[PDB]
Amino acid sequence: PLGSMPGFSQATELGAWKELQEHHNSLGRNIVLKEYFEKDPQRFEKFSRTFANPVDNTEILFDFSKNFLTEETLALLVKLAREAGVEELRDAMFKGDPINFTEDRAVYHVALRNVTNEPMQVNGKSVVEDVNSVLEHMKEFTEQVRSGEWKGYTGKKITTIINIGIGGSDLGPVMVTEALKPYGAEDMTLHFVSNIDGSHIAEALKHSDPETTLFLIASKTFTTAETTTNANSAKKWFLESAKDEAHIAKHFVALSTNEEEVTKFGIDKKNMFGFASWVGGRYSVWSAIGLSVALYIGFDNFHQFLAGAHAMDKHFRETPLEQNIPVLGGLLSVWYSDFFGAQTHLVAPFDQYLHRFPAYLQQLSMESNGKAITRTGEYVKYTTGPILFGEPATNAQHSFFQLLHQGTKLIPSDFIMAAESHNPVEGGKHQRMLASNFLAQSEALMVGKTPEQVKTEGAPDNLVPHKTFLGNRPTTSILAQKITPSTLGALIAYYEHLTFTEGAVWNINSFDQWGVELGKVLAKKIQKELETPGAGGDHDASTSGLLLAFKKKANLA
Amino acid sequence: PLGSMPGFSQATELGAWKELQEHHNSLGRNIVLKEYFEKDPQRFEKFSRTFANPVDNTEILFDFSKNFLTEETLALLVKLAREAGVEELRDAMFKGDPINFTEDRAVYHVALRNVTNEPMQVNGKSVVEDVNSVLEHMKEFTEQVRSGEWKGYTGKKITTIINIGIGGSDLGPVMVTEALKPYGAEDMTLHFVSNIDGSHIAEALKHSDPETTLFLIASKTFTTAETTTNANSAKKWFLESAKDEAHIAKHFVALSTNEEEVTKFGIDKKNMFGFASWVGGRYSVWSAIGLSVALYIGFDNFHQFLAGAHAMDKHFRETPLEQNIPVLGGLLSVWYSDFFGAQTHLVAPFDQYLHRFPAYLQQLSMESNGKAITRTGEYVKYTTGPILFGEPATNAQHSFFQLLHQGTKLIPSDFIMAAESHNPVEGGKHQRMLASNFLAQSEALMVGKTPEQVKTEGAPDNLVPHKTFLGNRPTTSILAQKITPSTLGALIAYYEHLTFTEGAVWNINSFDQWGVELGKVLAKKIQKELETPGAGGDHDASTSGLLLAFKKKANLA
Ligand SMILES: [Cl-]
Ligand SMILES: [Cl-]
Ligand SMILES: [Cl-]
Ligand SMILES: [Cl-]
Ligand code: NA
Ligand code: NA
Ligand code: NA
Ligand code: NA
Ligand code: NA
Ligand code: NA
Ligand code: NA
Ligand code: NA
Repeated sequence: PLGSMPGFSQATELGAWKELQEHHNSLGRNIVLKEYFEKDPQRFEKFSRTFANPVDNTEILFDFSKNFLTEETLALLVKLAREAGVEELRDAMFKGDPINFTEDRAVYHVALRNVTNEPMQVNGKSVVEDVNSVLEHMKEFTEQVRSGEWKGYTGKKITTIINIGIGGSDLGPVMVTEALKPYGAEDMTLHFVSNIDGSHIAEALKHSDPETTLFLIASKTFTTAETTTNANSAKKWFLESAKDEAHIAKHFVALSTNEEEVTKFGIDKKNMFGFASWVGGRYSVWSAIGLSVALYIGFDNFHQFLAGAHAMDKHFRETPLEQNIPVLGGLLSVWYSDFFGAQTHLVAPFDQYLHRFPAYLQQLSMESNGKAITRTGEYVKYTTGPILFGEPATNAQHSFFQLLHQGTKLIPSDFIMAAESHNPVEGGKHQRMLASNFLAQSEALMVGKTPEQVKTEGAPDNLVPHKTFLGNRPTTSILAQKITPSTLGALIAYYEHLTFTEGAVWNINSFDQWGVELGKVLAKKIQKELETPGAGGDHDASTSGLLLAFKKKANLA
Repeated sequence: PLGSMPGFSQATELGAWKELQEHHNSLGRNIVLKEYFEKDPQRFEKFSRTFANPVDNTEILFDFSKNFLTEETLALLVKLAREAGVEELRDAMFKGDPINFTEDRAVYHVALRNVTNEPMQVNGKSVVEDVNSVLEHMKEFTEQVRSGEWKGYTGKKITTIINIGIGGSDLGPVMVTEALKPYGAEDMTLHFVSNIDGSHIAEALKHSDPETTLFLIASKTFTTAETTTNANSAKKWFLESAKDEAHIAKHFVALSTNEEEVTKFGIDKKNMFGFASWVGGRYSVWSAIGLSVALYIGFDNFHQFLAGAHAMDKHFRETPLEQNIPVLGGLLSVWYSDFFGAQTHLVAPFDQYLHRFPAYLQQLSMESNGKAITRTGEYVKYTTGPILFGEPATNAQHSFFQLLHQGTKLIPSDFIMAAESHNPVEGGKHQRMLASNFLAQSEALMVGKTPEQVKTEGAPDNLVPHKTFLGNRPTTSILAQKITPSTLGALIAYYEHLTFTEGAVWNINSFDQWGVELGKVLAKKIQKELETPGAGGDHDASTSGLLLAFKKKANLA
């Protein structure tokens, strides 16, 4: 049950951290990328890494060489990882130890994709059979729905899937079905309802037929406020057509473990797909929460998605730190965040199907590492998780890359592309152009354009500063073969273990989220006040004034 | 033609800036919001502002009182605006002076929505008649398309609109049609194609019929690389069905002024909708670029959208700085950015239809103010535009508000809601819950939760730090009546003039974008290399290694 004291308290107390500060002061802050490339023709070989995807038998190239790194920098960052016990915490997580120390819970999303059925246990009880049982249930169900064997209450094939859930019950399913759309069933329409704002469920239902719509109600407790309200509104709409509550069981399933609330809702207990307490929402697309993915692309493709993550898990678990890809990604984030003062982290996929990949990573990263209390209960003496943001390129280029190239912020940036398109329009011309931007953007950010080059091209002398690009703006480039299910699984797992590495160095809990509870408590209180004539004055003057303005504009007593 | 020397060089040289630094050092950095509210029951009255929308006869409440502001702070920020000549530059912009000093161009998006036909001129020639001529053309065309008078080459009514364009030719149309969807034609499907990635045009065309699809090709020059390629791919698909190039003229129109390239493409010159050089892309949805909006919601609603922006223009132009709403928003951004070190700016609409509003603002803000050269040609001695980001709430709450509440960054935040929903599902329950989160999130971020409150609620003593909320996290709350076309127009114009105010104080050009050109030049070069056997070695070692890896994975010599 109880375990050891943490290995350290504050990251700033580790000797390697102090060495990194001295390294920054003397050298790191003076790194000029184009000078290092001029002087070291082997720089790309030194700081690139290749990951083999054994599922689709391809390779993903991770190029870190346009980052603020020397061989000495890398040595010190790996030293910091060792002093912070990154490998020990990682091994604890894979053993099923309760490394989520504020909730006394294991952290076992890695067990969800344990496709080789390696021994995995929590509390000295294997989890493998239970994980596999749910997956088999998911397989059977998706086969039934996709084949048309599962029929609506009037005997029709299901053609609309409507997922209802918040946060991690929504963002993964959205992003993965969008990313893997070429694998999706041609006759299937998916809606993802998540906001409590009634516009969301309304637009989803407006263009759906109760006779051919299947609802997935995603909530471990089946008492999540927003999801319960959306789920109830969906049921009301359904019954307005189906009338008999017995038909619910053909049109609603539950991604949940609260069998009492599920059956009370009207769902047959045989149609709950459970996921464990040690599955965090932002780490849950691999679990029953992925059922909408398996419905859309088929179970075999979902399993390949799992297996790609598993190949990345193996890389993370077995690779020495110097060559360990997610570990280097995490250490770079610490380096930029805590020694260069970068408050943000850009991720830009040169891939339109991945348009919701940055929003997914934003929850993974910021909800994990937006923390300030160490394992020892102290307030951190250094900044933790960045604001993670992005849009797909080339759209992002035409929106905000102006600031990336000529603004006054250091913005560590990850660019991601597949070498092959699922839609090679016009003899590959679109894809060659996409590729040219992927390659040129990192080049441009690194080399810039000197005032001398600018003037050489004929610029008015007094516009030269406006057209100068300082360069020396770092990037990481990730080149996959093709975005298949397994390659996507490996890419997500990269960012999961990057996020793990950050939190291990910072000595924070990447796996709780106590920071969401105050808003929920205060919202429920205010909701009762909105429902209560004359109430709403027990707040600060701003909240009271807004609440009153709202009551007046919305016609509430 | 030529005008005066700028009023100042570096913002840091203004006396009011120095006073703000002294104010920060002595007082501003010690502001604790909950203490100021405890001591000043009139704080909400002092620092809130009300904007009347005369188009839909409603009021929008702007509450700035949960910001790091005292009466003295406000006095000094307004003083800084006066020393930086914010009103003078604003008046110059409305006069049509060439305030875009690096391109010698006026900045006249305000003329696009000059619905009262006030006198407006550039270079001593009125622009009003030309603006109105295009709008009348837009009106006629949209009436023809929506009524079915405009028919495809087989005589069918147009049911699919496909907009093709990049950056400002895409983001506004997307965000506005999404935001105003309740006003959209029930039988109309819109696709917005922007990425050069062929997946974008492919998915749009997959589910479209050439006989009922109308293309809007949005590009001033009609030689924009990405847009031209997408437009050509669209035409190829069209002709594969229509065969006769003469049918192009019934299915392609141009938002452009290059009549030679447009007709060469096959578009009838009578179907170009022009917009002026003094319309910036990120300020262009008000122009011909808004044609997809007018098609979807009708011209009268588009004109109301214009008129709401016009009401905000009037407020910006006529209101003394102390009560001027966009000016206060801009000054707060400078205050947080340059004196508190905040690198980011969150905008979270509590409104799912506005889900693409943050991405629109991200271009408006970052492409405008991601700049480092003053009007006098010097490199700024202070940070300029933030990274602007966000997602709609409540989704955002479940994604990254953990970091907002308990992370280690100062994140100035704007929350936006309408008091009324277009979709008041379940007797307003969804909307009362949405409202409760809008109100509670700003409350929670301000008041936090002390260790004493935490322990009072029964938390384990050694979890108290993990469940503590420090509070004192500032927000701005914007409460509209309902998101109508005019209210949305006023909200965008708020952010346009906020962005104006920032750049005026920083002494940068909010209206150029020289920072996009290096990526374009280097991409075209690399594109030729990809098309050339044996070429691609003339780069730094990283770009060369990536280019080679790409050629190998993509089967290029
Ligand atoms: Cl080196
Ligand atoms: Cl800190
Ligand atoms: Cl005050
Ligand atoms: Cl700077
Ligand atoms: Na900037
Ligand atoms: Na650059
Ligand atoms: Na010139
Ligand atoms: Na695969
Ligand atoms: Na943080
Ligand atoms: Na808080
Ligand atoms: Na306990
Ligand atoms: Na209106």
